[PDB]
Amino acid sequence: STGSATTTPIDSLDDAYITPVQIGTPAQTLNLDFDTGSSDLWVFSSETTASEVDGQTIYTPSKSTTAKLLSGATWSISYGDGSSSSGDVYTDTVSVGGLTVTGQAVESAKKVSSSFTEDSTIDGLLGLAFSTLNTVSPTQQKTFFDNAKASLDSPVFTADLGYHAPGTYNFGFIDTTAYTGSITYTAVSTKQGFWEWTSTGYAVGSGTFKSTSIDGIADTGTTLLYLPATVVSAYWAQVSGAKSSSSVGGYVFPCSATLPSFTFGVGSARIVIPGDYIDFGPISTGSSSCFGGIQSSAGIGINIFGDVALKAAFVVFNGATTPTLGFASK
Repeated sequence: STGSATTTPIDSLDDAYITPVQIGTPAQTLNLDFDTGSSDLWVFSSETTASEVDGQTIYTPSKSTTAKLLSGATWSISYGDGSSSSGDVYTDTVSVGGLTVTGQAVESAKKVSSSFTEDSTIDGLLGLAFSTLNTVSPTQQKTFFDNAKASLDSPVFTADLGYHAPGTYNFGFIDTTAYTGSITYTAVSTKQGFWEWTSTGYAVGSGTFKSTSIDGIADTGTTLLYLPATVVSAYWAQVSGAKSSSSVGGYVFPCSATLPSFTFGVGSARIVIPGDYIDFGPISTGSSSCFGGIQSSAGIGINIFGDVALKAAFVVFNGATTPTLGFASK
């Protein structure tokens, strides 16, 4: 089997991407944030505290002939941006782009933090990290990908995120028309539950490539690219007027500045992030000061190849017995 679904930016900055997911019988379509940095599929629902629901589409398990309550099960998650959600657990039929999993754990939110409430466009998350990070208790549940794996033509999914445009999540096959050149594959560590890998270095604009190991995770659920402070300083030093602002919370630059590209290494291959991708617009409405798309990971505890990086590539998440990541230009 395979599946193919279009993923769409939630706003003009590519702050996140949403993908329609069919849940239950008859289908209830919710727009979920596919997150390769977490492992819970959770949704706004008929059970979510009413005051915490503001425009999202909710899952109503009582209207689904295939929903089943997982007795006694609870879940609770906290994300790196400090947002959180929690509730109880159903299993139901879940389809993504034509690919159907029966008995998928669908985590129903009883509570969500304000950032979720305030974001009307995201109806929940669908985690695609390794199932070891799933927060369901007393018994951890498997991700959509993990449940689908054995059925897939090939045990893979691919992320083809768009720059200010829609893109594609495919399951079970590699679309050889979706990228230029070849895919370079690189080893993954699952020790922390993430798609963790080691980049082979970076370049700033037309500068020479610096060979250096950068451990990090491929995370579709993070907006920006977070790298060591040394690397990030090297980049912004090449932008006239750029500075790190503690009040704003990161590197900012004159909106009229021309940004250099940023290259990261995948083995002996190179992915180039165009300068434009690194502009996340005014720090506040009407400002001539803009927020940078490359920021320091210092304080996060991990480097994160988020959407700014991933959208410059066609990315293969290879869930074979020994997992790997593949990157191609496109």
